[PDB]
Formats: sequence, structure tokens, C-alpha cells
Amino acid sequence: APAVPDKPVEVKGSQKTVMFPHAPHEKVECVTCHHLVDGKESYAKCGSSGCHDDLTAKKGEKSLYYVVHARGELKHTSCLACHSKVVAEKPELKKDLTGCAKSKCHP
Ligand code: HEC
Ligand code: HEC
Ligand code: HEC
Ligand code: HEC
Repeated sequence: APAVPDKPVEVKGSQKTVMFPHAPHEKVECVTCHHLVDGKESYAKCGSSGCHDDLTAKKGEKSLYYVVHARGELKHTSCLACHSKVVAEKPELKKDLTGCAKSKCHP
């Protein structure tokens, strides 16, 4: 597959941009986030046209916000869904991984 980015990359929303760092996720399988689409591999941007291209709505499969922040039952793992579990085991990282403000995602 392509080489994983070695510097934080930009995850553009409609107003905010959150930097995503691959290094701390080196042990997570690529497919967990870059999930298969139509049975095929894809490393395209999450908010690509035809993917999670609704950058303003809070819900719906097309909502980038939803695929990122939902803790609900999803077809794939969201950032918050996994972070909740990590935080359950490492409570000292609650603010860093799940905070809406002053977190590692939203400083
Ligand atoms: C606490 C539970 C949080 C609240 C409430 C919000 N976030 Fe986040 N967030 C993250 C990413 C990767 C993005 C960019 C992609 C996108 O969702 O569009 C954002 C963006 C926002 C936004 C603005 C949405 C927009 O610009 O269209 C809002 C209002 C927002 N977030 C609220 C990632 C993360 C993250 C990293 C794991 C955490 C802990 C949070 N966000 C927490 C919250
Ligand atoms: C979730 C925790 C992830 C894991 C595990 C991996 N990647 Fe990733 N990657 C993820 C995001 C949120 C982003 C930003 C996409 C965006 O919306 O901008 C990326 C980006 C990439 C890219 C660059 C594509 C691009 O954004 O233009 C590549 C080439 C990439 N990721 C590769 C990759 C590989 C090979 C992985 C496993 C070793 C891998 N990623 C894991 C989220 C996640
Ligand atoms: C288009 C080629 C896509 C890219 C690139 C990414 N996603 Fe996706 N995602 C896409 C579809 C067609 C679907 C529906 C389910 C399916 O697998 O066919 C999804 C689903 C998700 C989900 C679950 C959403 C739900 O409502 O259950 C999540 C959590 C999700 N996608 C996350 C995600 C992330 C973080 C991506 C970037 C690394 C990403 N997707 C890329 C289509 C596409
Ligand atoms: C589990 C399968 C994960 C998914 C999906 C996402 N993240 Fe993650 N993240 C995970 C771990 C194991 C860690 C490290 C915790 C530790 O023990 O130290 C992280 C860390 C981050 C961080 C913090 C890095 C730092 O600055 O210290 C960020 C900012 C982060 N993760 C972002 C992020 C985003 C935006 C995701 C969705 C695209 C995402 N993570 C998914 C585990 C998992």
C-alpha cells in the first residue's frame, strides 16, 4: 500500500482542521480507518467526493463529523469510538483523546 504519512496530516472539516498523526496508530491496522469500499482497498481522503463529503451535517453516513465523533454503533471504527476504549484503560488520557476543547485534536 502507499507509505503511511510520516508527519501529521490535515483532516479538513467545513470550518475546523484537525491534524491527524499516524505514528501513535502504528499498531492499528490500516484497514481499521482506511476501510474497504465496494470490497476494494482505498486510502483516499475520508471527505472525498462520493465518500464522507458532507462536511456540515452532524449525522448520516455522508457526514465526516459523524464518522469521526460518533460513539454509536457504526459499520467501521470512528476516532471517538476507539478513543473511548483507550481512555477506559488509560484514564489519564481522557482529556487528550476525547476532549472537545484543550484535547490533542482540538488544542
Ligand atoms: C467532543 C466530543 C468534541 C466535539 C463536540 C467536537 N470534536 Fe472534533 N474533530 C475531529 C476531526 C478529525 C475533525 C475534522 C473533520 C470533521 O469532523 O469535519 C473535527 C472537527 C470538529 C468540529 C467542526 C466540524 C467542521 O469543521 O465541519 C466540531 C464542531 C467538533 N469537531 C466538535 C476530531 C476530534 C478528536 C480527535 C480524536 C476529538 C477528541 C474531538 N474531535 C472532539 C470533539
Ligand atoms: C486511523 C487511526 C488511521 C490509521 C490506523 C491509518 N490511517 Fe492513514 N489516514 C487516516 C486519516 C484520518 C487520514 C487523513 C485523511 C483525510 O481526510 O485527510 C489518513 C491519511 C493517510 C494517507 C494520505 C491520504 C491523504 O489524506 O491524502 C495515506 C497514504 C495513509 N493514511 C496511509 C495509511 C497506511 C498505509 C496505514 C497503515 C500502515 C494507515 N494510513 C493507517 C487515518 C488512519
Ligand atoms: C469513499 C471511497 C470512502 C472513503 C475514502 C472512506 N469512506 Fe468511510 N464509508 C464509505 C461508505 C460507502 C461507507 C458505508 C459502509 C460501507 O463500508 O460501505 C462508509 C462507512 C464508514 C463508517 C461507518 C459509518 C456508519 O454510518 O456506520 C465510518 C466510521 C467511516 N466510513 C470512516 C471513514 C474514515 C475515518 C475514513 C478515512 C480514513 C473513511 N471512512 C474513508 C466510503 C468511504
Ligand atoms: C483505535 C483503533 C484508534 C482509532 C480508530 C483512532 N485512534 Fe487515535 N489513538 C489511538 C491510540 C492507541 C493512541 C495513543 C494513546 C496512548 O496510549 O498514548 C491514539 C492517539 C491519538 C492522538 C494523540 C497523539 C498525541 O498527540 O499524543 C490523536 C491526536 C489521535 N489519536 C487522533 C485520532 C483521530 C483524529 C482519529 C480518527 C481519524 C483516531 N485518532 C482514531 C487509537 C485510535
